[PDB]
Amino acid sequence: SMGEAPNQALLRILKETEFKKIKVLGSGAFGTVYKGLWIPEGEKVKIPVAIKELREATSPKANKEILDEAYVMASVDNPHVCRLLGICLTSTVQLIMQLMPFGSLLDYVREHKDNIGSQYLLNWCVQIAKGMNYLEDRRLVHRDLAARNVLVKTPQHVKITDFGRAKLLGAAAAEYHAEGGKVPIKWMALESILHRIYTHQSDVWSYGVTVWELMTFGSKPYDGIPASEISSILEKGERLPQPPICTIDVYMIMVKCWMIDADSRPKFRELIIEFSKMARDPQRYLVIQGDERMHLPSPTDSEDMDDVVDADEYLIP
Ligand SMILES: COC1CCN(c2nccc(Nc3cc4n(C(C)C)c(C)cn4n3)n2)CC1
Ligand SMILES: [Cl-]
Ligand SMILES: [Cl-]
Ligand SMILES: [Cl-]
Ligand SMILES: [Cl-]
Repeated sequence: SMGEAPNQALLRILKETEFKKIKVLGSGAFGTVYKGLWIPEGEKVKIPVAIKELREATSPKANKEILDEAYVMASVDNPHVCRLLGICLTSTVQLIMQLMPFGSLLDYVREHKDNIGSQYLLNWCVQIAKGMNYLEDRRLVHRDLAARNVLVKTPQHVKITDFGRAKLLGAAAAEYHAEGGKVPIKWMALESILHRIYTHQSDVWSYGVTVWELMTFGSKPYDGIPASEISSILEKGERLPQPPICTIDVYMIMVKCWMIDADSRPKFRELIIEFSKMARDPQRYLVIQGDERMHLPSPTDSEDMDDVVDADEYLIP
């Protein structure tokens, strides 16, 4: 027998005493994300982390789901994908992840709109396409790509997250079912809404919507339309409108991601190519008032911090 290659990823189990929670970054019914610092055993290193604790969500189903997330996050290794650093098996389990201090890309474009230039937008499109192409190479279909699920390490460096709907293409044929729900309808390809089919090319659709969110500075897709209508809207041939800043060049690429025929949508590798050409001449592809004059940061705050290392530079041997 041989059908798929062995996943030789390492799951690191960390002690409670190696790390400290400093502030809360957010909470839902999934638990609590804390901003923290991880200091590995014997290493003269301080790594800023996000610690996602289940928060006493002692459902055995929720424990299974968050360990499924942990499985995928421990298995990925790419500059544009969030990796898991380790787990801690306290009473409520804790996932230890990299701190992405500027938050989600969605909230970033909403907050910083008047200071984001075309170079940033087009580079973010390249980076998400690189991270999605990596997931495709690993045979992973993400199933929840959206600007909320892209995080910002620096304004110059984004990564995809949220692996709690992700499925391996090659996982028992059952790609006609509501794995993790069937709920992000406004980002979903039509075949996923109607049939529960999911593919790399259905993530291309969601990529198109994600780009549309970036180019509209965080506007809600199909705002005011209930999710019940979306399928019929798409079957009748309507799509999201051309964002004001977008040339027909950029918008036609979005439109191509929303073709009914999945195989006529672009591949992630081609989206990398196309957005990279556009990123060499940004003002030709997005028209933004003030573009010539924009300035986003690169460093951070941080309080004695001499041995701080970012997780991307702390490579496990
Ligand atoms: C929904 O449950 C989790 C939210 C956080 N998520 C995740 N993955 C990898 C790294 C990572 N790092 C991070 C997340 C955040 N936030 C928000 C967005 C909470 C702020 C303000 C700073 N950081 N740093 N987060 C995974 C899913
Ligand atoms: Cl980079
Ligand atoms: Cl709009
Ligand atoms: Cl225009
Ligand atoms: Cl193309």
